Amino acid sequence: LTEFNPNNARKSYLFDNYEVDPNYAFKAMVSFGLSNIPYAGGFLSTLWNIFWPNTPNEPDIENIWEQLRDRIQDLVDESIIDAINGILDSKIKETRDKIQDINETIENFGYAAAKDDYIGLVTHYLIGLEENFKRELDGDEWLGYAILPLLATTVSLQITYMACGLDYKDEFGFTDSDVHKLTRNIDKLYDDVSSYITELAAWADNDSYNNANQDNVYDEVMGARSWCTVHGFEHMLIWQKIKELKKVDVFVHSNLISYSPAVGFPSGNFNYIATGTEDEIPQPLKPNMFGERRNRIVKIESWNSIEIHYYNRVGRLKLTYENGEVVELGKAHKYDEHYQSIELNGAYIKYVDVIANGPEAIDRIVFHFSDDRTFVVGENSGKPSVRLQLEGHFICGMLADQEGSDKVAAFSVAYELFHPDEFGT
Repeated sequence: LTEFNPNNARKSYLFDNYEVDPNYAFKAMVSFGLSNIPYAGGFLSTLWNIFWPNTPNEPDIENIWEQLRDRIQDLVDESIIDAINGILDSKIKETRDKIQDINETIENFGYAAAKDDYIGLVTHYLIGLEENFKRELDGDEWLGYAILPLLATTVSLQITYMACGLDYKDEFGFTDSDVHKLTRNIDKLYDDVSSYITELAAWADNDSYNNANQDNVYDEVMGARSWCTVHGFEHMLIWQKIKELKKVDVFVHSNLISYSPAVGFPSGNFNYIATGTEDEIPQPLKPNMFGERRNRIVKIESWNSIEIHYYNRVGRLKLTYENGEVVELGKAHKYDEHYQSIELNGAYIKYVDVIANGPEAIDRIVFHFSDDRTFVVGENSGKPSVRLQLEGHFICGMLADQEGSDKVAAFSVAYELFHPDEFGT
């Protein structure tokens, strides 16, 4: 759709090397089961403290929407950000305050006493609230993509607060009719928004590709995919469970995979993954399913490369998974050296730091694990490091290409949402 579009000047699908996810606690806490969270109170209070984080006395912390606004400002002009701020300072802030008021009534008078104000919350604040962050899906959907995280956050608020009325139906004193109206509102919102996000993601898959070149097609397409996963499908997975179970108190173990930008020199092998479908991305980048969860790396082995201009670089890597598979990243070369191995022993990879330098080398990769340990491959030949990290997510896969050489020339990682069932609360 070629027309007047004042937003396309800042179009970029690149995923930041260090990317944020202000919804990570929402995701992890709701997906654990709100009743399973140690030390937590009633669901409407737990959820309020997630959307509007606060610590008693002092720090005023940005709420989830505001944190997302800070990220989105790189994608859109000041006028879009002003419009966003307008909605946050009005519609969202008033909803914050209404919920706080309900929680006070719950605490001081009980759930039945709060019924009217809860019904008011749903009918005057929540229903329709998602429309503030939707656009027309007309083939010029960049702005819709950019504000997706705001939409997702909002739908997460609506669906969870609506569902609370189901869990607490007896406490509030709802009738079967009241119940059926809330259930219908969840159903309808879920069905509408899941379709919307699915279509948006498909448009973005194609638009990112259309505007890319060989040097950046991995970063563009995998970036589009990752943004839609983190700020769209990861929310949808939770909303779907709530729709299916007709309660807010649910258990969800996320198997969705997102992707870092690549480091290093352009790779045909990386591009082949980007230009194929997400369904067919294999190990080592994307972990297989292993029953109801993803296949875990249990061991990393590495070799440094042949010395190049006084420094050994990253030679190759080898992953071992819990299902027993052993996967090579790069093949062996005659002057590989400095063999190392590390057992994860139940820890996860929190982030990596990567240094690239000539000649078409990944100089050094540092893995940082959850149990404080580190694993260092290669050597710094005198360049800065780039961190690959996604807030609230751990590294579940990775990819290397030696590009016909004796050392790794391109490297990237993949992410998955933190799992308290696997790693603790």
